Amino acid sequence: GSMAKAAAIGIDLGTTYSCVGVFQHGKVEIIANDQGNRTTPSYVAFTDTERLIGDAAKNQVALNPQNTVFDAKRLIGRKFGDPVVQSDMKHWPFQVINDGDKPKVQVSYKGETKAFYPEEISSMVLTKMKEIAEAYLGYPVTNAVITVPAYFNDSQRQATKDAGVIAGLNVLRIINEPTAAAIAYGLDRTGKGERNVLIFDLGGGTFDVSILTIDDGIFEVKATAGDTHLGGEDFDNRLVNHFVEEFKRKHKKDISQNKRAVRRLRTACERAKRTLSSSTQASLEIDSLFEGIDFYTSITRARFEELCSDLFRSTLEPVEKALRDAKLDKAQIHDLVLVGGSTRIPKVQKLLQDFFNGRDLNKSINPDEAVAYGAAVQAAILIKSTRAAA
Ligand SMILES: Nc1ncnc2c1nc(Br)n2[C@@H]1O[C@H](CO)[C@@H](O)[C@H]1O
Ligand SMILES: [Mg+2]
Repeated sequence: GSMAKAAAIGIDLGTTYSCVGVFQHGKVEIIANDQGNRTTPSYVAFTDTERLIGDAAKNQVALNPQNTVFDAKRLIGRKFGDPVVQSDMKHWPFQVINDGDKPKVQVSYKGETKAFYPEEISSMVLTKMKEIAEAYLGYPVTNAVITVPAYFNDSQRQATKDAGVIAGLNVLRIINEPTAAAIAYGLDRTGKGERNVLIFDLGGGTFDVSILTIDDGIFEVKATAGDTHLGGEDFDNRLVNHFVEEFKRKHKKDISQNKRAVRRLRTACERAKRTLSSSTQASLEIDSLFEGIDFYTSITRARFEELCSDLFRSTLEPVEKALRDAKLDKAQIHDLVLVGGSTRIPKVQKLLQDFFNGRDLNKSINPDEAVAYGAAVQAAILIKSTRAAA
């Protein structure tokens, strides 16, 4: 009579990392890619012979900086003249060109100079997330919910849908990232009455705070605040500067001019930073870092906390601003939700908990997975086609 329907997927199309989930058997499965990773870098690389997407693109970035594209989400739906675009271009090793006041990324690919619109690069990331899902389900996937930041305008939302259409996905809906994180915790299933929810989203490069009101499952965005110059990469930079100084003291050598040594140092720092979220100390062990000198050292969580102390405290300024904009007091917030890998930092959790007078933080769903989790819950709801009984 009626063939079984394929599952719909939920995609968190992130600035630095993307995540895909599917709701089946009353639960969400976050789908790992073929290298066993539950999140996939939003990177696309171009060579004379291949186009690489995800981990394969990010793993070859050091020697191919001009032809490895990342951060397309910062360009999507924006004009070339937009002041945000002009400032961001100074930090990118790839070329951004002007095509009718619309930015395009220009690379060497298969023997030619090729330019792509940001939605075309995002469609390549979406094609990889669709293939990750089809490898797990064992059949072709058509339907998806894709998330966007709450501050995205109409042009940014339409370009995200366009990226989905290019990838061969039927876009069921574009939903806000803070709404998806709230849905992940079932905060829209608590029945009658108003609930105020604060979403605290600390990413690789930016920080976003959102205040939502939920009434009978209806979401209203009350306030958004944040810091475009605060993320995980700033904490990595503080460790980098600390270890460059430490090498100077110990071996009387300045390593800061050998890109390879700095890159090996930063890669090691990011991993030490992750270890410090679970351990009270972490070792750093690099062989022949500079002039054949082995760099074997350690860092305590207390020293790391001191190195980033001002940056961690500054996350509370957009929280107070969002609360003023929403015209609410901190005691009036019913639920606190953590989003982003950087929220695993114990000190970040402690500062926010202390600000909300000891309140529990919702962090049981991996913070780097909560947005895709909620998007997958919504995708399964949107494809239901139940006919009422008499
Ligand atoms: N356990 C963790 N503790 C501290 N930081 C983390 C952790 N896991 C992730 Br993921 N991150 C950071 O989150 C950002 C995501 O773009 C990057 O800066 C990652 O370094
Ligand atoms: Mg995100």
